[PDB]
Amino acid sequence: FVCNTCPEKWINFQRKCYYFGKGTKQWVHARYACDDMEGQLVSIHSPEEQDFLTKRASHTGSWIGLRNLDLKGEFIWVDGSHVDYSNWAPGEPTSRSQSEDCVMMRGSGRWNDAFCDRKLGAWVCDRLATCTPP
Amino acid sequence: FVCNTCPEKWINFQRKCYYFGKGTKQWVHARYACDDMEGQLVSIHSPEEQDFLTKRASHTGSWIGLRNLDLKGEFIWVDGSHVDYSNWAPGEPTSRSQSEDCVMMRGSGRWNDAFCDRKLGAWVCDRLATCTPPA
Repeated sequence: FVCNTCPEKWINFQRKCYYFGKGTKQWVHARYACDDMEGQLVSIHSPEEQDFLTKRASHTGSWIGLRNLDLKGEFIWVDGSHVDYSNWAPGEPTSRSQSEDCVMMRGSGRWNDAFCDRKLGAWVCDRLATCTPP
Repeated sequence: FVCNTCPEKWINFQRKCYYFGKGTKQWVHARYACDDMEGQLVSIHSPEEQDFLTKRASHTGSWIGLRNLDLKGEFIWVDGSHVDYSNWAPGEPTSRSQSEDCVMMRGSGRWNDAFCDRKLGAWVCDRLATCTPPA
């Protein structure tokens, strides 16, 4: 199984597909937009994945699938994975809320916290690529 | 027999006639509107037919004659024909309904699923052109 097939308008990197969405959304609005396309807000687990994203990232900032929820007590991606790789901007993460912060990706690819009601013009989804039968 | 004759207010393409309706309608409202003009909600079976329609597609969306009834499983055109040609928008069909989904045509000509009770401002009917007897 080679797994590099992505739907129309999505872009492959490794075994995932990515969608670079545009339009003004608060974090959960973006979450729902990804859900509706059978994806999820992007999870980022390596510098090579980040570099792929940075090259294609909106200049005015994008939601990604990371949040710091007080119930978890740490940053967790939408898929439940924990932060291993990080690409925080200088001085980040800086909490906005003490209970519920969302994370955005700047045009530079660097991350910062935001209130989840922040309106951003872009958002990135991911999903698994489909596989070619052997 | 050459078949390119259409009734008043309809437009010929190939061996069919088309009516571009305007006015706010849910899918079955549009279905009935077409029936009442002795046509049916449009079926689309080639890139050339699609191109004809795209050039005339309402910018705010139009009902077409494709529907997924859980009881056939699949999308079927109103005339009973199956999908051979498709022009789904990216990511479509994405089922709206748990049971019965209707299809609309965007201004781009690409199709998307919708709840059948969505109100759209346009709809397209077709019928067969009548034929000139051999001379």
